[PDB]
Amino acid sequence: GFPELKNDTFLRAAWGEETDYTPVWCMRQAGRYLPEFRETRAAQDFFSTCRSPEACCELTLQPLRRFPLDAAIIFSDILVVPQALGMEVTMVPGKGPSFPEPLREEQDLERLRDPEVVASELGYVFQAITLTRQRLAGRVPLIGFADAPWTLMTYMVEGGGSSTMAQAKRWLYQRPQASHQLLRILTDALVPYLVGQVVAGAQALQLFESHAGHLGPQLFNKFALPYIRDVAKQVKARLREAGLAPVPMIIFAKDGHFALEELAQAGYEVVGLDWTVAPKKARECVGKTVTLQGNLDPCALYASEEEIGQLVKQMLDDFGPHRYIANLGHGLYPDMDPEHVGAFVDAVHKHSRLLRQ
Amino acid sequence: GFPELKNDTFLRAAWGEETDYTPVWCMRQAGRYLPEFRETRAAQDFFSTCRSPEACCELTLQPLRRFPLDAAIIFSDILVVPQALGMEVTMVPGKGPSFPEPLREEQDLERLRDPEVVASELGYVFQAITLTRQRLAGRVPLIGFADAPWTLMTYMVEGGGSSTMAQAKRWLYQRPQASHQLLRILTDALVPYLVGQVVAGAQALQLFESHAGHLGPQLFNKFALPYIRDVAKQVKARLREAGLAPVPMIIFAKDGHFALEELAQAGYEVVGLDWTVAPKKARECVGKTVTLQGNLDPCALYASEEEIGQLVKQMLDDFGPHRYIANLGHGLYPDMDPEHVGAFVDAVHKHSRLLRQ
Repeated sequence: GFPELKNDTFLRAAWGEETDYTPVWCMRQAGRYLPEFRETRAAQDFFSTCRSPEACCELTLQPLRRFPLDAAIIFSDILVVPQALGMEVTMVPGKGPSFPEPLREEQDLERLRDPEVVASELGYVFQAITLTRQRLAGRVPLIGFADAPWTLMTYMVEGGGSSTMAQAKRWLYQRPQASHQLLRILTDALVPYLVGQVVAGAQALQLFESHAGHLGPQLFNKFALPYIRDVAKQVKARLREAGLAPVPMIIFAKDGHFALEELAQAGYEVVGLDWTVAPKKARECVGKTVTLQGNLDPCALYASEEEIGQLVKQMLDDFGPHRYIANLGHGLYPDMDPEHVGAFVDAVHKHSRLLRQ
Repeated sequence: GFPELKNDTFLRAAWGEETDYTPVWCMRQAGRYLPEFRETRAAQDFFSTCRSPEACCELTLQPLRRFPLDAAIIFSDILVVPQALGMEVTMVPGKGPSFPEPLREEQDLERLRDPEVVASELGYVFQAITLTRQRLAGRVPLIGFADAPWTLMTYMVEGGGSSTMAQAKRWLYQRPQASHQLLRILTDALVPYLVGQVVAGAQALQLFESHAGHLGPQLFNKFALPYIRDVAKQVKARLREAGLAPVPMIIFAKDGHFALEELAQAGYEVVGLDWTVAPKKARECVGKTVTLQGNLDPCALYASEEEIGQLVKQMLDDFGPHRYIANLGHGLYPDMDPEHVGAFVDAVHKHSRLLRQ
């Protein structure tokens, strides 16, 4: 009972269909680079301007008012799942995302909630999604998301960010059993959460495995890949059993060049790429079945609008007009110029049509 | 006029020759993971326990007293080159390596010294090298080192570490000319520095391009690769003109999977790999000419000595007995067990002989 979708270019490309042009969207399009974002976010603390459906809906809609993006992604904050599981967050302006009491011992797993009750704890996210879907009025598709089990585990064990994930990786090597237990708890919480996002109106889903690069092939296949596979399988199955139409799913493993081949067979329609992987090589690695979501170096946007058009043109030529969704190689940075984000969007649209005509 | 080398297994493998076993050494073998390292380092501040030849020689020799490593690498601190160029460092216990006044504007380049005078400013490093070469008494070869131009530039512009190198990368996109100027200054300082290390007794050289991964293929080929090539070319030429025998050179580009092919043709005998690149794929990328220095996940050392032996065995089987030097995928971490470092070293020696016998 939602408005009928008008522009579905993003969904068609996601399923691997040919389109009149290449659809484009930016990770963190609703981000600090936009002045209006900081103002709206300054209403209250992080987990308050997030817990308000109208607030999250507004943040989601903001970039679309500036740029003709081909998709919207629900605005939401990282640590919502770990939080819903029972962990306390202390979001400060300096550090950012943080758990004052991280999981360090196996016994620490006992304070976590049964993953089966997480969905009911995240009802505010579902409300924001429905509201955003209603307010979008079918302009473009709405993407729901969550972080992958391993990446969520790194936040829970590290307590925040890290350049090595040494504490989390120590868990993998020293506490393999406890690690698998935690990764399973995280998977059982993500499935109902992601399913709930689709039920609330999400028309696509992206799983962010942001800290994939810290693991090598072996650890990744052992602790990250199995759960990345389980999420897609279980989400699709539950959607079908509920009478709903599965949505296209995207797996993004930042710095996961070494896993591109496994990921193309992990049950996801789209495989997101970071900017370090050359488009053509990525095409080789993934094959010819899956859709590639595509990697401009976010920092490339620091260059002039003219230089951006040329870098975008070259990026499009490498990817080819088939099975491709333009995007950056990572989220937008806080100090980037909104005008340059517009140039990126306009360049993808202009050149993708030329690459066809 | 130095002692004749007894164990040259490391040098022979570096040149691509067959050896009775696989030589092994660890980046940061002289590091905080060793109690004796912290004590010696606690004599004075960072740039004082470094500026003392006997102190640096001692730090270099410490790991060799514990483990039968096949090479020693001179102990030295990152920021020595930028420092010798005229930048002030404020090494604190919490943050670590830091420049309170980073380069931000093009005009900031004027306060730098002529790269031609840097070698004379780094004489203390040369003295420590000669002293260490004398004290080693030809046990194993002595490796000299420096950081690559781009990586040194990131420290100078960022002022320290960063997860994105956004300020440094902004220089590449917004100030391409100034960036090339800085990268050239850094190259003209590194060549005489590295040449000086060989003149002082270094029997091999490793260039660390630690922040390679932040760049994608395009930026890397534009701002990092040219200078990585210039360093090896110029160092070899100057050594020859001086009547000295060139030493084997190693290029290590952490997170530089995308550049393995270019690097194997950059004029270096050895190409170091991080732990995210599968050995076999690295072999494909680099070819059959160059030697590969090999990548165990440093965190793997958190596993039991038994698990370490097995991971080492598998690593050796993938690399193959030819053109290979065992090592970790990155430097050792401060909280690692010295006993586990010994297990790694012993495992490489044991299995490499079995892989041959």
